[PDB]
Amino acid sequence: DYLQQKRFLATSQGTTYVYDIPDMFRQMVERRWRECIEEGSVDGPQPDNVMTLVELVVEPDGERRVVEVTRLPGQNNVGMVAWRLTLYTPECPDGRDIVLIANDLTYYMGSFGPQEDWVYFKASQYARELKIPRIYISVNSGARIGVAEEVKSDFNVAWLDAERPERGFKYLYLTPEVYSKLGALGSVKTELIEDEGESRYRITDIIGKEDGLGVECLRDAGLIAGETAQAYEDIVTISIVTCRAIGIGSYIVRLGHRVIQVESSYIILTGYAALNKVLGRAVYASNNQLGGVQVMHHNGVSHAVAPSDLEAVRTALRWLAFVPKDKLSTVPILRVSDPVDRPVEWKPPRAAHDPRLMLAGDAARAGFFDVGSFDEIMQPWAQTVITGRARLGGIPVGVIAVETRTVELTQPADPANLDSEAKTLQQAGQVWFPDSAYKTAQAINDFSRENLPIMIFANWRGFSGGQKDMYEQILKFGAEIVRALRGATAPVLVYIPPGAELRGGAWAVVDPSVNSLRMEMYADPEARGGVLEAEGIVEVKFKQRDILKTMHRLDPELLRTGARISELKEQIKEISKGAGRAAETRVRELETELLAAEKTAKAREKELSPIYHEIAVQFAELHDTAERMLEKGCIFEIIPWRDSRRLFYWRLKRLLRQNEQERRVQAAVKPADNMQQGPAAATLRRWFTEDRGETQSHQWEHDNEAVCKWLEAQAGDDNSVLERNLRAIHQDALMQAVNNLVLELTPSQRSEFIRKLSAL
Amino acid sequence: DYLQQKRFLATSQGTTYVYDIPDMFRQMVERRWRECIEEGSVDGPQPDNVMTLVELVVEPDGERRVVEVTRLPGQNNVGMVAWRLTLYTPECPDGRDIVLIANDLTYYMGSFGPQEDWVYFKASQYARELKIPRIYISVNSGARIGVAEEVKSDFNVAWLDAERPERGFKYLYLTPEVYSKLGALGSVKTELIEDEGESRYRITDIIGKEDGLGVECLRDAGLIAGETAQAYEDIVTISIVTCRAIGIGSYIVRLGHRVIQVESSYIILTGYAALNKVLGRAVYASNNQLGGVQVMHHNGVSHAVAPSDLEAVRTALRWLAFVPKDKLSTVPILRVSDPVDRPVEWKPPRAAHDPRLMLAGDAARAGFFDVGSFDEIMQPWAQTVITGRARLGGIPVGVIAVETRTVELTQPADPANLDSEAKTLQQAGQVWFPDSAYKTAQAINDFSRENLPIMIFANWRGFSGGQKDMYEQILKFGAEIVRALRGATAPVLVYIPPGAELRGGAWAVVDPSVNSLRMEMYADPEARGGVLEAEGIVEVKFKQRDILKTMHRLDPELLRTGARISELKEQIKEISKGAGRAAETRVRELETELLAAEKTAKAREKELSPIYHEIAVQFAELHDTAERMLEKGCIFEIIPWRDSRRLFYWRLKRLLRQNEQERRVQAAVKPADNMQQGPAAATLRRWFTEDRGETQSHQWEHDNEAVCKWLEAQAGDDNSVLERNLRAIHQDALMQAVNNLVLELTPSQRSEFIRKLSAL
Repeated sequence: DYLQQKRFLATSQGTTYVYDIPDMFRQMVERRWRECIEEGSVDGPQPDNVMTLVELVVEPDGERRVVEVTRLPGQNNVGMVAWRLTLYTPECPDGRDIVLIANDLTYYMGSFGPQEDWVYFKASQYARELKIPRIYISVNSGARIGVAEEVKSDFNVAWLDAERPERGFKYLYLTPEVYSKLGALGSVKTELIEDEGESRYRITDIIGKEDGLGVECLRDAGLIAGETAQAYEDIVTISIVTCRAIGIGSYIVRLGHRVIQVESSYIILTGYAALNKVLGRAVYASNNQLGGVQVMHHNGVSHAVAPSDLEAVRTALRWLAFVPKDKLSTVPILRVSDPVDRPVEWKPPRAAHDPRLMLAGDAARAGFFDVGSFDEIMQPWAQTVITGRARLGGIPVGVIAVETRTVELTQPADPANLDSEAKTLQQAGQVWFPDSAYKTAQAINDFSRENLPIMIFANWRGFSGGQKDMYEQILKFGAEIVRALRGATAPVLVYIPPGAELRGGAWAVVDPSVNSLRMEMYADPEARGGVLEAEGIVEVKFKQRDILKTMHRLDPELLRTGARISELKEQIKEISKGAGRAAETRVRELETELLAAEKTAKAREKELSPIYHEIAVQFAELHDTAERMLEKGCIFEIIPWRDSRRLFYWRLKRLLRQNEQERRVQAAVKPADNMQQGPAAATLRRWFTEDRGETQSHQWEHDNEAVCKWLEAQAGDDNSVLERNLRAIHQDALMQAVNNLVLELTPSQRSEFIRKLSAL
Repeated sequence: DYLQQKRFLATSQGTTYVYDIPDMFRQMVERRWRECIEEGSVDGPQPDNVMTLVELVVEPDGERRVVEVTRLPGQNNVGMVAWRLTLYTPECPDGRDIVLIANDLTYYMGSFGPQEDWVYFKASQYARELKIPRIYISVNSGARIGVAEEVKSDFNVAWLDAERPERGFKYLYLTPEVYSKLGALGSVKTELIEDEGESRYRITDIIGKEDGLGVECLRDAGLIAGETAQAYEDIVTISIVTCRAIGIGSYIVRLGHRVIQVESSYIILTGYAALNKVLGRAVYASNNQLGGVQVMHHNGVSHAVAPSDLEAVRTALRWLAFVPKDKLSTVPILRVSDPVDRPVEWKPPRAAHDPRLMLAGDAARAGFFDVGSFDEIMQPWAQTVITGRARLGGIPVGVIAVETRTVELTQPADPANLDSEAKTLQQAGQVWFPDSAYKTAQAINDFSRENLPIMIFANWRGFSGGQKDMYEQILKFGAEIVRALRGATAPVLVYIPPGAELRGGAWAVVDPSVNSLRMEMYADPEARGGVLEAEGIVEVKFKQRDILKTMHRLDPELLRTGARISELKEQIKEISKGAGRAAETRVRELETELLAAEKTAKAREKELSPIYHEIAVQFAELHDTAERMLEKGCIFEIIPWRDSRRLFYWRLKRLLRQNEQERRVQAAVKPADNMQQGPAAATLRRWFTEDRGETQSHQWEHDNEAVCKWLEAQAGDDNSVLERNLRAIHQDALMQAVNNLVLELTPSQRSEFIRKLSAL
């Protein structure tokens, strides 16, 4: 046979056979080596063996423990196969372990039954307790459906009239000789009824000697769902869909939250035939309408799409290259193929542009990140926000940016409703919508679970606040970004690019004060920020009376006319009296000339309105500049666009090394005190001032290169200041802990403790 | 004055003045006493003082610490007032503390300036560090906007031509004598430019000597947002909106997650005039269209709506009556007014009905919960799922139920788009939709933060799987119920009512195996559950061949006709040969009568098709019953509907006592070992078997009443088994901890420890 029929069935339905899955990983690892050899991320020759596989088999009955074996392919007795893989990758050359779980389409169409479910449970438990990432490939038909067959070949029917069966039947019963066979196995729950002239066993309930018929599959489905949620919280989970995912398997896919879909796949819950039976007419013609690429890639369930299974393996290893090898380690930092001292020569223009060109480049005018390092995940969903992963100097970075072009969104028709039609929606550039805000929160959550540093490029003028968007819950998804930023496990760096604006509640969302431990903000010299735009501040705070006062203060003709009116009023006050009323007549003339004075001082106040309106707008715009943001303390430092790469590289590297040593200091003090981040940073600063001196102690804040090189120097040596002081601090913490717990003891136990431990 | 003008301004705009806010709580507490005296939940007379208020004032400059004072009303220098209130409620008669935060409309329209932000920050920190609930009242105009006024008074312009100002201006500048006055205060960043014949100071930037003008309010707004998110995770937060909530305040409202809205309120992000200025025409005529009750109560941001501020205070204290007084205490259990031994006489019918009637009653045929205890929160949003709070025997319970009637949903028109029209959508009864699933997840989260027991009434046939609901992210909101059930902090009891079905992936969502520590499942005798409905299992697993085999096995005419065809086949086999071919003539007649035999055995197989289809449907329906679910282990016990109240009361009380004593056992061991729930329950069972006996040890599982009375008996006495063994295990844990932390020490340090203890 040599596994030919299983391969034929899997290839005919469109799936790589399960025991041919690991070798694909091997090939892609080899390809990465060759590409890195062309780029210079690694320089060594490719190793002879790049993958070592050990198969995990669960014990059947004792305690269902996981036993690692090496055996020939094709010997499975259940519907999933799991391996542990050691991969010798360019980013991790010594070794790196993952756990791979895959279904079997040759075994009952990949259905979910209990013995299949315990394999997933124990493999995900193994991946969680070893803290290594998990990759699941889904080829499934859903939960297992079954009908008991020993009763099916033996049940009898109680008729109203035996001559005419078409009228109806009363109950389903078993004869006594059938019950003599089936009574021991516990397949039926029955009642002894003497109807007509014979003893009959009326079937009340049907049970099976076999398992997997009914709700016992759905009991372990919730076990998989809870374990997949727990694995999402505790490790990095990647899911691949190749042919189909029906029902509960789809939920496991969404409980992975990182989904790669082949172009011929579908992720559905209810099949199209059942929906046409419910709706009564042939509404749907395929399951690709319900759950294909054009639905799941455009709503955000499927992150990336791949043409084949091998390309999906390549995308999975690309995503795995960014994350650390386990939860106790630092992110994989490659070598510097692209110089960090190079200029960033693609400047973001004021007009509408493509933000991916400022991150990658346009075959000249090189951009921010490394050449070719950029990978974006949810492209056709919520295209206002661009979310992806890249590398800066070899350091993995999560990237969020804002498209400044209008987005046309086509909402397709619903074929269940005849009146429904497709619609075109125009979405503005720099505005969070419900989908864009939910995308941003999802991206921050997914980068926070993998401990990836996030750099956000901030260009927002606010939220959407129209009636349709207020009905579509903009407040909820706006709050989810605040919660996601609050649950950050990595440094977050917000940077305002040239020509970008950060206004309104968007500043309140992305401010460093949401999570002060993990967030910083920087701005370009040509960056604007404020509560409102300039026209709104002119409407609310610099109104018509101020404009007219400005005209009477700075216009020469209005000054001279006002002086004329004042002298006329003095001429009124001096000439109070006036034969009788002889001096009256000139007063009348003066009144007309005073009407020539107040008028034509109104013609100047209407001719000069737009120019002092532009003075108002300029005066409002001078409050929005970067130097006021630096002086008020809202931003940390002003970084130019041309020198952004080097400075952010050294700052990110300094924060990574500093956070690692702060975790070591908090680990050392654990018996005595629960130490926060600030005392740990102060302790490292005190060791820095002890090692260097009081003259060079300012460089802890200013120089981000000297601190990082100092940390990498002091971490290696065991005669260093840092390691010796960590050992001394740990011993003092042990002393304080033992002192407290011996003061908490009783006088009776204390004497036993002293005499037994002084007896030695 | 006696605060008359401030009350006039607040009452004219429609808001209760801030120093009249506490007294309302007083009145409502008094009302509750009278109502409870009529019901019998309390018996004692009403206390003389039911509320004690102490005002919290932040220090201005030293460390911004909270100082508690008692002073005359009307002396605020900031726009927020905060108090700590001791309330002597019927559920908590001894005392109960909350923290109340309220804005001031009389102080700059309730705007958010930095000092107000620090009052909110420090008051919420006080509420979190005392672990007591927080109530906030939102009367706000948003973030504070400002313009520097000295530069506004004294700026000058540089003209292209001074004779004609209308052509344009070059820059905004200051004269030297103005710069001599304003140089020391740091209001301008300028450059010395000699243009024309005079020295000029070209204003590059404008800064203010005052604060609150710009982005610093947006900086402290993120501080409020992060603290409000943290307070949502750590304590219970309730928010009330009375006149308006604009901008960041709205987000704080959503970060409370429990919202009471007055009928004249609005919760908006952008005003109507700004949206009409963007859209260019008069689209909106009010802010009630963007943020009123008809939007927020129908999308789910506003939980409850109240006609006035007094009724909102009543609703807030109603919600506060369910939750415990602090995070270290057990839920308030009132006295038994309605007897727990009464029958539940409103049976849920098979037809479409109102699920509120089985929970409350219909002025006869009393329902499940207490009479009048039911309070539902989100009524007009996602009306498939009914979510609320009630009381069982005095115990607070969170309630989730399923409406079995078709819901008409009216989607209103969008005034921005001219082609938009209103739509009517029909939603089925027993199906999770995106809004219904998101409502269920929100309800489980809000009940889990308050440590309230949840009882779920499970009647679902699955999820919605059409193309429109797949595009509207059904999987995303279906996974959130699994995550919310996984993050449960309280006992969860799922019960299938009579006449209810739990089918498909809904069972996988609400199974006990998602969170086995906190979830249980029970079912009525007349309850159905399965993977699919019976017709689908007939399509998949009882097809045409099995039906025809059943006809040939159980129908008499087919049995006789098959025997006839068999005998004619034997007559074919015997007559092989056949003057020549003399016996061939009977073979033709046999062929005709064999064709007459095979036909009319096909007429019987088409006449009998519907009746054996009903036999197939009945045989499939017999697998879905309750006793199969009990025998397979999926449900815990079968509980009838008439006796559900007593049994669920005693089980819930047993779990509530047992979890508290398990937490005491895990607290006792904590120096030595981190103990899970299972060893704690086993330890309590071993103490139970030690006290009672080896014979009466089954009652730990069967009799909940005996376990309740045993735990409540030995919680009080200090000579009991439980208290003595807790002290013994704590002392042994201390001894083991000291032994281990001495064995981790160095030899030189150990000798100093020995001599310092032996010196005593």
